[PDB]
This record gives sequence, structure tokens and C-alpha cells, in this order.
Amino acid sequence: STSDLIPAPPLSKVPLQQNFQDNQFHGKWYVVGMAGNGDLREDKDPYKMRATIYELKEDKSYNVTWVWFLPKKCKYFINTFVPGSQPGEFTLGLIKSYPGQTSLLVRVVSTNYNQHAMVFFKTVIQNRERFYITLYGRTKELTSELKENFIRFSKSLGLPENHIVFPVPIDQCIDGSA
Ligand SMILES: O=C(O)CCCCCN1C(=O)[C@@H]2[C@H](C1=O)[C@]1(Cl)C(Cl)=C(Cl)[C@@]2(Cl)C1(Cl)Cl
Repeated sequence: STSDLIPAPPLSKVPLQQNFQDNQFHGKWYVVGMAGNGDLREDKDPYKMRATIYELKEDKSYNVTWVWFLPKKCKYFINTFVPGSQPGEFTLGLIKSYPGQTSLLVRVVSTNYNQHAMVFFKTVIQNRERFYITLYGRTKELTSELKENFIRFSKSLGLPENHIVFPVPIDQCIDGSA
């Protein structure tokens, strides 16, 4: 009897990592966990994304490279994060590799820079809000405790168990010389 989208939370339910350090968040992060407000039987493209490179520029924006894994190829996207109202928050810049749309809000919820990062993303598609939570590692694995913490936060925003997945780590696309 499903719904197509879990309603977007009030941004008062999405905290920001205190004392955000832009230079310490720079570099490569691997996807350990991903959750979203779409039915995973329909919403397939976001779950192809298995790594991100965040390159801090002199102007305090990030040049952001997204790596997708497909069974017989890699795909890559580049877009620009402009610093928002508060350290750890960002909006979309107009430099990007795809013509499609203009709207992204980003909030870094928790990070210790050398181990884990948990990031909230919200976009508007066809007049309605889509939202995702990514759990990143500096390596391809994290502890039981940190993965359990991400499940608890995902559930606090109204996502059920079957909207939360931990992909099998891979070698294709996300290594290389990147
Ligand atoms: O081609 C288009 O219109 C959109 C292609 C996606 C732009 C690049 N990009 C992104 O901007 C991000 C991640 C990403 O890959 C991912 Cl998984 C997707 Cl899809 C989007 Cl949109 C987000 Cl916000 C998320 Cl984290 Cl959900």
C-alpha cells in the first residue's frame, strides 16, 4: 500500500558537526552505508555511487568528484559545493558536468576526519524533496558501533530498515590514480 517518498524531516532534526575543519575533510572517502527516502525497488541510481573526492579550492569551495560502479563500466560526475550559512553546510555552485537542475542542500552531521563521516543531502526533483544519508570511511570498513549509530540516525528521520544498505566493498572504479 506503499508511498513513493518518506516525507523530508524538519532541518531542526539534522545537526551539524561542531567546529567543522574544511582542510581536514579534504580528500577521498569510501561509501560504507547509504539510506534514502525512495523505495530501493525503484530508486536505483544513487546506490551506484561508491566513492567521493572533496577537493578544497583557494576560494573555500570544494570541487567534488562522484564515482559510480556499473557491472561493465565506471561513470563519473563533477559539481561544486559553495559554503552555506554555517561551517559544515553547503549549496550547489553553477560549475558542473551535467545540465540537470540547480538545487542541493548539504549538511555534515558527524566526522572525526581520519575514520568516519556522516553527510545529509536534500534535493528538489519534479517539485518534491528527495533526501539521502551517506556513512563514509577513510578505509573500506567501519566498526559495528559506528554502523549501528548511522542506522539509529536514519530511523530518527523516518527511514525503515529496508531503506538502509551497506554495499560489499569493491576494487573497480574507486581505486586507480584519482
Ligand atoms: O545527472 C544528473 O542530473 C544527476 C547526477 C548526479 C550528480 C552527482 N551526485 C550528487 O550530487 C550527489 C551524488 C551524486 O552522484 C548522489 Cl548519489 C546523487 Cl545521484 C545525487 Cl543528486 C547526490 Cl545529492 C547524491 Cl549523494 Cl544522492
